[PDB]
Amino acid sequence: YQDPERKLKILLDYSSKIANEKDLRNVLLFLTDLAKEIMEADRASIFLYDDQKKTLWTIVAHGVDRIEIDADKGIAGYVFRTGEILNIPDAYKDPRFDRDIDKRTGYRTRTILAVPLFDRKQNIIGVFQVINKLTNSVFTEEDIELLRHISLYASSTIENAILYEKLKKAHEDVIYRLSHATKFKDPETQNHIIRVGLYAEILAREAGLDEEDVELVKLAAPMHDIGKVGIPDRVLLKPGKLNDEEWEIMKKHTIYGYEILKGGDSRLLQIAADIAIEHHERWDGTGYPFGKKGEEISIYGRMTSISDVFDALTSDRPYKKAWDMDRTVRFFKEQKGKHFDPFLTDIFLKNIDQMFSIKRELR
Amino acid sequence: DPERKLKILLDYSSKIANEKDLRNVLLFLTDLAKEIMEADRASIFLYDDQKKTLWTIVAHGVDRIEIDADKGIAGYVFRTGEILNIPDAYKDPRFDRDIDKRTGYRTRTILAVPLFDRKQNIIGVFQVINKLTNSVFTEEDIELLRHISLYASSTIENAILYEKLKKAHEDVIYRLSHATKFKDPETQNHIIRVGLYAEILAREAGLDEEDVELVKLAAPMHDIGKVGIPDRVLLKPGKLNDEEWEIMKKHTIYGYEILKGGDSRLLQIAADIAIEHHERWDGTGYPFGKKGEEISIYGRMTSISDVFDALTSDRPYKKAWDMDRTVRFFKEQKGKHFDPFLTDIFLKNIDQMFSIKRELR
Ligand SMILES: [Fe+3]
Ligand SMILES: [Fe+3]
Ligand SMILES: [Fe+3]
Ligand SMILES: [Fe+3]
Ligand SMILES: [Fe+3]
Ligand SMILES: [Fe+3]
Repeated sequence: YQDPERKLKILLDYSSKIANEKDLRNVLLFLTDLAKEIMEADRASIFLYDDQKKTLWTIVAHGVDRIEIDADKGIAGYVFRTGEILNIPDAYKDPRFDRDIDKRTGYRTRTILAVPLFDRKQNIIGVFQVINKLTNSVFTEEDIELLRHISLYASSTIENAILYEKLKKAHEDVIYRLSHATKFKDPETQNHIIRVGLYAEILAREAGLDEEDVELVKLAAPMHDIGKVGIPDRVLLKPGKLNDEEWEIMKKHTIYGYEILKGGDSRLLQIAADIAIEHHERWDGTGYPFGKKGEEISIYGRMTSISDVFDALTSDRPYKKAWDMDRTVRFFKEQKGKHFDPFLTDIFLKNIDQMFSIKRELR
Repeated sequence: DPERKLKILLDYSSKIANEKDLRNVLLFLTDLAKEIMEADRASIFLYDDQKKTLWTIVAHGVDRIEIDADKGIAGYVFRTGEILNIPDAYKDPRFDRDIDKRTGYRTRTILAVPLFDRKQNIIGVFQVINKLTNSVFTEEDIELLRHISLYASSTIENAILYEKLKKAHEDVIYRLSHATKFKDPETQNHIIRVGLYAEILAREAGLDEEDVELVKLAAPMHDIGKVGIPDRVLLKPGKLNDEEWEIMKKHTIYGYEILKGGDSRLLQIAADIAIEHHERWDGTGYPFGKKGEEISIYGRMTSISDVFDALTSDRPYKKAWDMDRTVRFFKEQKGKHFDPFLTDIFLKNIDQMFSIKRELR
């Protein structure tokens, strides 16, 4: 006997999967699978409009490229332009249908149902199409209604995924740019600030941290030197090496960074503040500003020390050429359990190729 | 016709996917569940690590209601992770009939299931009440509610993630904007309030809600370029001479240089505000003497909000101006310092500005 709630439970499962999925590619796949099962259709496609190239596009299969579609032509094109629904009982009798794809593969397209996708402001942003009704000779008025509800859900999900990626990007950008507010008085580069978080992301990941903490270290580590904004110019701009009085002030960039960052409530800022105050501490207990030792330094500060020293060593600094991989490796092995956490150093060494790769393509 | 509940689900999940507010997500989910389970009432209880209680919200948008995490039906399900299916609440010893008493309600059937996060921990309880057959929730109803519960878990975890990100993003922008705090007196609350005034101004001038959210977050960064000003200028313990003042004026250009290496709309706007905020509608400002609409609307809105905040704060010998005095100054400056059209909008809403100033001292 059949389950009367079968499709309902199937739809709820798809909706759970989709709500969890941040990648637009897979959202599109899951929406397509959903349509096929709910519409009882053999094939389904989503076409979205590209502002720049002036084309609709679709992904044909799992993992394959964007196929551009002519928005001025065909069935999807009609629906995209007019906002009207096309329900084709026989594709081979509609001059808007192209048989070439059909001609090559042994596939026979019979029925086509295409509806527009609308954004929140009722603009047409694409088309949702289904092909070859399996359990009836034609798509019905009821099928049209159902596909329109699916379209609304698809629209919302697609926009949400895009809005979220826009936010994610803006958040990174802001952290990167503001972290480099020191650019006028300190020579550390914008790419340095980015790369340090990227190396620390690998370390946290390979060290087995939760995906949330991996993401936080990537964004928190770049802020470690923000405290330099409060250092006097006579110290920060001194064209050589510091006296005791001056060095003592320079060290306070850690304390200052902490003061700038600690007033947050977010985990991001609590971790960033700790990194700011910890990143010159040594596994030894011989670092600054407090001589914290071993596990007294949060794992985030320990990961940032390794990443930051790595990136400095692999850049040219006046009087000293950037070190190559081999020397950097020997250095880290020698400083294991001294400057750096011995467990994290091993992880870092084991992933040293990914480190140099980031360094090479982000100059 | 069995497609009825599918169209209902699809309507609710569309609204859920748009919703940025946890409270509203929860209301949608409970309305979804009432319709799909054909039950009269539903509730979602979530756990607060801090207070060690469950909580729930009721409709109309009232306060969070604290619920005892140990005793009760919800309490039982949260602690044990077991499903609870009650045919008659008034015969169950764990039922608290006081909710019925105050509301005029008579609870009959209760079905309550756990909500789990991805990590697999129990984070709450989904409860459905008064199946509309006036009879028991069935094994098939339990099974349906297990699927609804997984969908609720996912959308709730997603909405919480989204709120964490938004809050972290604001925190970052606010804290780093105040990185000037060792060397400049502009306060943390000032930096926040200026975006909040510009947010009301943008809304009331009819910008898209996305742009309104952008101005709230972009305006706060407009003085970041002060970090590039030499100490012999910024910390000079005497009035600046003309040459030093020309250097000080470059904090606009410096802010632009810090911010402009973006691709995001937020940074593109923030960079414009950094470079424009001392420009004057009549073209007599700095650094470039831009005039009227040559100044982006975002820069024009920030100049109004930043001056407002400064007129309404006390300094030694210089008492904050009151509403009447501030209004008069803005009318005088219409078409001079400020965009006449925006000033009108700002003046129509000045009570909202004073309320912000009073709420965040
Ligand atoms: Fe450094
Ligand atoms: Fe440092
Ligand atoms: Fe560094
Ligand atoms: Fe200022
Ligand atoms: Fe300024
Ligand atoms: Fe200001």
